[PDB]
Amino acid sequence: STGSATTTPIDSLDDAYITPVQIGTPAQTLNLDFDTGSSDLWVFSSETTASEVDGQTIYTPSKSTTAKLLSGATWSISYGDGSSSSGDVYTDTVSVGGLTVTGQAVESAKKVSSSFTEDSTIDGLLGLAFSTLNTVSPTQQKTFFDNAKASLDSPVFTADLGYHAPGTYNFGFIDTTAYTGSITYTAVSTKQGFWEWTSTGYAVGSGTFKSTSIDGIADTGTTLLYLPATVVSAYWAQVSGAKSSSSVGGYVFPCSATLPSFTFGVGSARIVIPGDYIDFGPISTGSSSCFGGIQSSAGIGINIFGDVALKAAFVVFNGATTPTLGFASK
Repeated sequence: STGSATTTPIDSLDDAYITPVQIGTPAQTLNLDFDTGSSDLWVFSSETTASEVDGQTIYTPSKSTTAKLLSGATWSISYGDGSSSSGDVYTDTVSVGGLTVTGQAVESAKKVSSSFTEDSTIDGLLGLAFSTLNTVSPTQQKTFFDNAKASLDSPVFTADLGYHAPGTYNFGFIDTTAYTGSITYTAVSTKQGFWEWTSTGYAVGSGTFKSTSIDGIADTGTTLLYLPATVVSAYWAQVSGAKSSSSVGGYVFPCSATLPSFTFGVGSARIVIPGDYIDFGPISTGSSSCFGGIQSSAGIGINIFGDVALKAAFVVFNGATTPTLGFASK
C-alpha cells in the first residue's frame, strides 16, 4: 500500500504545515501537524476543556462506530517550545492520503496549553519520530508510520515541504519526479528516539564550505533551523546590522537586508537554503526589525534541522531495519 497527502502552510511565514487526516467512521477530517520530532498522534476533541478550544475542529469519538476507549491509558507531552497537552486514548481507524491504519492510538486531549488554543489552524499533531518516544502510559503506543510499515510497498515516508506553497507527504514510495539529481543517504541514530544524523558542514552565501560534523535531528515540527552558536554567528555576520537580541529571543536583522543563502552538507552532497527562506518577517506588526530563520541551538541541547532546512530538500525517512535519511535537491 501507499499514501499521498498534500501539506499546506498555516500562514504566510510557513510557521507550520497542516495535513488533512481522516479519523473514525464515518470519517472525521482533522488538519494535523506532522511532526518527525515527536511520536504521539493527539487531537482536539469533544473531551478538550471548552475554554481551551478556539476554532479548532474536534474529534468526537462517540460519533465514530470504530472508536474504542483504550481503558486506563493516559498521555502527557511537553514540547521543546514549552507547549504541552494531555488526555486519554482511543483506538480508531486513521487514514492519510488513502493509506489506512486500523487500531491506531488516537490520543484525545483533555487539556492543551495556550499556544495550541491560540492556533485555530492546527487540530492536533501526528508524530513520526520513533515509537520509543510515545508518551502513552502504562502501555506505550506505536506511531501511524510504525503501524503502517509492514503494509507499505517500501518502509519509507517522504517530506516535500513547500516555500510559501503546499507540498507533499508520501508513504510507502519515493516519487522520482519530485526531486532533481540523486538522493544522498546518511546514517541515523535512533538512540534518542529522533531522526538524528550528522551533517558534514556548511557554507554561508558564496563562501567556502567548512567541513565540520554537526549532529542534529530532522524535525518537520520545528519551524526554524537551530545550529551551534559558532555557525549561526558566522551566518549573521554577513548581514549588515544583524544582531542577537535577548529581548526578542534571537537574531534579528534589518528588514531592508538581502539575506545570503545557507548551505548544509549531506555526505559529499550539498543542500542550499535560499536567503529568502531565512526571512521570518517583522518582529511585530509594522516593525523594521525582522526575525531570522537560523537561530542558535545553545541551551536547547540539540541541533534541529527544522522546516527552514527541510523545505529546501526532498527528504526520505527510511524506516528499514537500519534506518537512514536521504536528501535530494528539488
